[PDB]
Amino acid sequence: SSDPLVVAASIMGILHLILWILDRL
Amino acid sequence: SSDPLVVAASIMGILHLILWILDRL
Amino acid sequence: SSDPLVVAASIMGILHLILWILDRL
Amino acid sequence: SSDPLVVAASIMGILHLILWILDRL
Ligand SMILES: CCCCCCCCO[C@H]1O[C@@H](CO)[C@H](O)[C@H](O)[C@@H]1O
Ligand SMILES: CCCCCCCCO[C@H]1O[C@@H](CO)[C@H](O)[C@H](O)[C@@H]1O
Ligand SMILES: CCCCCCCCO[C@H]1O[C@@H](CO)[C@H](O)[C@H](O)[C@@H]1O
Ligand SMILES: [Cl-]
Repeated sequence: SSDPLVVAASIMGILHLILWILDRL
Repeated sequence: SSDPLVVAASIMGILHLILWILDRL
Repeated sequence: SSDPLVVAASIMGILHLILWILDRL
Repeated sequence: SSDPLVVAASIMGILHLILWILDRL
């Protein structure tokens, strides 16, 4: 499976997209 | 192999690049 | 080992972040 | 475990987030 550090960076990417979308709305 | 979440973040990233390329063309 | 989609996105992220850093200098 | 390029991209993503925060400070 993926390294915790990689998991953490992917979560950061996903949250950033969600925050950006919420801001645009 | 890779965690679902990490695969999903990668697909978002690839889509992000496609969209940017399309915008610039 | 990593999913091939994850390696490909990582390589794109690296190039992107490299360009970002050069500009920030 | 995760490929070296995947680990590297994740670290560079974390570096970017931190440079972005410090930039605003
Ligand atoms: C603690 C983990 C939360 C990470 C989510 C916040 C990431 C915000 O950081 C981002 O702000 C962007 C604005 O769209 C800028 O374009 C920057 O490139 C930066 O990466
Ligand atoms: C998960 C990592 C995938 C990385 C995909 C890169 C997303 C491309 O998108 C970015 O392209 C840059 C130039 O290439 C532009 O300066 C913009 O910041 C754009 O958002
Ligand atoms: C800019 C900072 C980037 C640092 C990148 C370090 C990533 C390497 O890290 C990798 O090294 C491998 C050696 O082949 C080990 O086998 C480990 O699996 C590890 O993932
Ligand atoms: Cl991985």
